[PDB]
Amino acid sequence: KVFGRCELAAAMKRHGLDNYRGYSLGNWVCAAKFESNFNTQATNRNTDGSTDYGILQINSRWWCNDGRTPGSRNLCNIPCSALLSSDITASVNCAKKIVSDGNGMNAWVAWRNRCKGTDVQAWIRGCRL
Repeated sequence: KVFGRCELAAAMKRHGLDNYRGYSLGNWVCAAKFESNFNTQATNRNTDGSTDYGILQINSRWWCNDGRTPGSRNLCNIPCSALLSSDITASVNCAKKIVSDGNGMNAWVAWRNRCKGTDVQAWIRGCRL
């Protein structure tokens, strides 16, 4: 499914993402916008044999198991298919693990490139949260 901006803001808030690890809700909604355009089933294949899955485009080489990625890790201990559902919980729970692993949200290229250092609060303005 394709989430609406405010709809996603509310869902992510419900899942404890607001200021999780020092990143306000706006960062999360912005990341989703530029990673998957708020689409839960978006997927992208990379030159290294891995695929990005879901709304937060979680890569299969380190985070989930899709069963066809060369030297994969399954650091979130979840199948990649579970990241493609309408219920963002699995994606949120894995994203929390990724953000606690090293370079914060730099793990999401789109966020580095398009959100980092911008008024990310604009993504939550006009919503009831």
